[PDB]
Amino acid sequence: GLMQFTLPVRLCKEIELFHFDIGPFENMWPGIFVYMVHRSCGTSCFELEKLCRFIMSVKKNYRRVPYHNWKHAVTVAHCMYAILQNNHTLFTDLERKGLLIACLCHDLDHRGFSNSYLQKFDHPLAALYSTSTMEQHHFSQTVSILQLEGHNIFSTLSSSEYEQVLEIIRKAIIATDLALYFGNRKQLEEMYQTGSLNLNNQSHRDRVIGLMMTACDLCSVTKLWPVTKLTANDIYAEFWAEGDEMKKLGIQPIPMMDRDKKDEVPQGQLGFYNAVAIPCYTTLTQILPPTEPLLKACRDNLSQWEKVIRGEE
Ligand SMILES: CC(=O)Nc1nc2cc(NC(=O)c3c(C(=O)N4CCC4)cnn3C)ccc2s1
Ligand SMILES: [Mg+2]
Ligand SMILES: [Zn+2]
Repeated sequence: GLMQFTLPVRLCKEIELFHFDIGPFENMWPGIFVYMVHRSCGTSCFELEKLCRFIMSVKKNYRRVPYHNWKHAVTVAHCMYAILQNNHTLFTDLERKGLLIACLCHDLDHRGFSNSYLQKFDHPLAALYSTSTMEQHHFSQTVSILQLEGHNIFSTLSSSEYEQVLEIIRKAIIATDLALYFGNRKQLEEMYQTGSLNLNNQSHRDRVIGLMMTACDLCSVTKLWPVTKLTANDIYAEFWAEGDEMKKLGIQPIPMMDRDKKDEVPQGQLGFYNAVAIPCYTTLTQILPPTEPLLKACRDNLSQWEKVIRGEE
């Protein structure tokens, strides 16, 4: 009832900014998340005891991989918190509840390998889920944890509201499959430029939440340069391990995944900013103008990768 989470002053101010970094203190991350839920959603949204038990079971089901870990989950949830806080009136009660949970859960039980690697390995999950393999797995783990004893944070919702929130979470988690992003963003780009984008149209809201999910998921490219650059090392630590596992299956990995091609990382980042990141934050900014700081920070980081190529660092 009367129990608020409060943070130290620097975190209390910086957490509202898009480029906030959650810090190296793992034990403070549950508190930062509950803080965000309380301000994004209400202190009434969830029973504290149930939400705490849920967060700790979610944490326990993230693995100790270099990038797709608990720290990525909380980071992606913080970006969603900053989008929601800058767009107060655009989103429903169920959406505010569902989307922070979706973000915390979106990579549950990730092993550090792409959908492609599971399909080439012939992983059991690639028979159970023929597309968006890992994302259907993450949603499955989310429903699992929701059904543990004392972990139902949506218990106060009706049957039909519960079903709507699990459908928000399902679509939001599926949308983090970057293979689906290209087409989603093209459709949003055409819809916004013919002026047919309508936020009372459920299929349209769905697409706009999908693009938010991509934006939050990629938000390492919207941080201050030293955070962006050190995160990129964790991302490539995973990619290069996948490359090694590809070579164990007798397959030349794509260069993105080949550690022998470490030299090509700056040019690889240019391709990624130009083909994915910049277009993502561009279309997001057209639909939700107060998200422009993510586009600005992404452009600042592309310019830093351009300097790495020109040997100015
Ligand atoms: C020599 C050469 O081609 N290097 C290349 N590097 C890349 C890097 C990316 N992608 C990324 O760098 C990335 C992702 C990303 O794709 N994710 C999938 C799971 C997180 C999320 N954030 N960031 C920065 C894509 C294509 C290429 S080709
Ligand atoms: Mg993922
Ligand atoms: Zn992710």
